[PDB]
Amino acid sequence: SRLLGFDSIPAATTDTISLPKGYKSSVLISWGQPLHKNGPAFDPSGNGTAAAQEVQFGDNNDGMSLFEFPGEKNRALMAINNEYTNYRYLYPHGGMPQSAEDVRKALACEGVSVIEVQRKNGQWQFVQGSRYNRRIHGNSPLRISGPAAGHELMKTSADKHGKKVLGTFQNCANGKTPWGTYLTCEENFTDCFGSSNAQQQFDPAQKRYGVSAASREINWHPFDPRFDMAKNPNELNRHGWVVEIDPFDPQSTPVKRTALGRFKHENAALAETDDGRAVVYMGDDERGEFIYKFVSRDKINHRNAKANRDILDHGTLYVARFDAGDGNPDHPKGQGQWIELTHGKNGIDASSGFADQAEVLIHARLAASVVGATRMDRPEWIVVSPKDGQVYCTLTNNAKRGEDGQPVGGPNPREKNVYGQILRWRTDRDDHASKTFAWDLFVVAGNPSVHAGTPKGGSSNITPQNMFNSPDGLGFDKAGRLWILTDGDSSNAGDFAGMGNNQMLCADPATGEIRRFMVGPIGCEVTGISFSPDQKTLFVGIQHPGENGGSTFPEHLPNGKPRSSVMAITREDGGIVGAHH
Ligand SMILES: Nc1ncnc2c1ncn2[C@@H]1O[C@H](COP(=O)(O)OP(=O)(O)CP(=O)(O)O)[C@@H](O)[C@H]1O
Ligand SMILES: [Ca+2]
Ligand SMILES: [Ca+2]
Ligand SMILES: [Ca+2]
Repeated sequence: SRLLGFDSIPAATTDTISLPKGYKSSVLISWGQPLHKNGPAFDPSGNGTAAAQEVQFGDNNDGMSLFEFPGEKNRALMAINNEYTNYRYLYPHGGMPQSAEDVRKALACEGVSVIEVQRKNGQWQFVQGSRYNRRIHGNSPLRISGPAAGHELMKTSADKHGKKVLGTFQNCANGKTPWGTYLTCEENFTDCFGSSNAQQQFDPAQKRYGVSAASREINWHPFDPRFDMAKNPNELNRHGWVVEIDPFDPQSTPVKRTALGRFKHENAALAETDDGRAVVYMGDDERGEFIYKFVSRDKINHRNAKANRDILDHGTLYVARFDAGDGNPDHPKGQGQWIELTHGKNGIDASSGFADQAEVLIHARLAASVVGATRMDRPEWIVVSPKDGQVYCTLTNNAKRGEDGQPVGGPNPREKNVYGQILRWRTDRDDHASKTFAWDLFVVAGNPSVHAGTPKGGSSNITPQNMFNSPDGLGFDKAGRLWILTDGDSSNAGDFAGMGNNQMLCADPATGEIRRFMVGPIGCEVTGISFSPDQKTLFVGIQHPGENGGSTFPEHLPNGKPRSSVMAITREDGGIVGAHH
């Protein structure tokens, strides 16, 4: 292969980072790192405070973007998401929150960490004390904008006007705008709400989003009533949005962009129409949910960044329908379309339960079902190829495929999907404004060693040497290599025998060839990806190392606490990551 310059490495089960020959890794930052001058040091005992966590690098680092510092090639900002927290390591008691202070500590773990990095002697390093360093957390005051801003369904007792919300949490993956802003995505936000009333009666919209009275083992609602649906039901509507952050302004207020819809947002892939308008592809990560696309009203003003302040507040939100395709078992392919989610069109009106456009966006999932969007196998990250504009999306898995309502077909070709697949689409005329597209499955993951010759053996570009499961993250480098990050079953047994720990692989889009590049430590998942502008440093996140107690990564101190870290991957020879030596 032209694009793949290294030799595929074996699967590993070790509590370390395994890379190919000539590559090295270094810790950039880890959960608990104080961001500010003379900031509180990380407390390994779990006795660190909530206020200290609001000024320290958050937990379970996930999606991230690197931003070129104008006029300074040896400086950059990185905006990094903090998705959730690991109670076993967060509290000394290692269990459920037991107080309001414990609840505040967990909300402090989530959100975004903006940091400055500098290049010293060729290596990028975290800059503690930088004026750009900032924590945006679960209690940070944010702004609401777009068509749903100020609506009755967005009003609460604490916020009577429906334009101010406390925080961003469950921050999964990201977007990087061409106008120098960061998009952070609220994914499993519903897990954080419960009800003091166990017999709480939830309405269709709330049930469709998956809220429960018990919460999903988070339990903030018994101590913080903002999360208690019996007391603040509409707080559920003020989360599950795409939030826009300016990393270059530490005194700016982030904005929830309600025109991009409300759902369990994984990431946001930027593109541009041939007439210059912003396009944002977006996945809703839940079994049988949809793939969306937002197109801005206005053209991107590339020459004046601040002229695009309100670009994501005006446009059209669409949802995907995929046809049955040709049924080819190794490489199925077909056509699809984008259906508009606008009040008054496609049977979206008072009769189907939408009084206005704000309701269409607050209840995007319900509006997408009305227009007949295709139910998918957990859409996770999306990426647009920088060389030809083809779009790639992971469908991580779907153990419910084949059950009543989720039939087997087109881009979801297997029942009880434990491995996943990567879906590709080419927009018509290579214009991102087109309402139709050709689709194909770039890869169908599987285990050819244990299920040779069957659908569970995967597509032909999966071999016993490169096999993996549950692809989640994706990233392109400038050369056009596709980097696949996994968040799967690390048992290394049964269906996953020979797969080992979670990994990162590299693929050639034109050939379909895939090669294992990295293996992560015990109990982690590999998520988050950014490159230095020169492509000589690949930054990757290691999330929840030792989630089931088998890790001391990265420090490996005696009886050590494992810490979610951001890693800097480089070549000893100083060359471009993934390229030939
Ligand atoms: N009690 C429950 N009821 C319903 N859905 C649940 C659930 N527990 C987890 N899920 C969902 O089932 C899927 C698989 O769970 P899991 O936590 O293993 O996935 P994940 O590790 O892929 C989360 P992420 O999307 O952040 O990577 C996810 O979409 C998760 O949100
Ligand atoms: Ca993910
Ligand atoms: Ca996942
Ligand atoms: Ca995960």
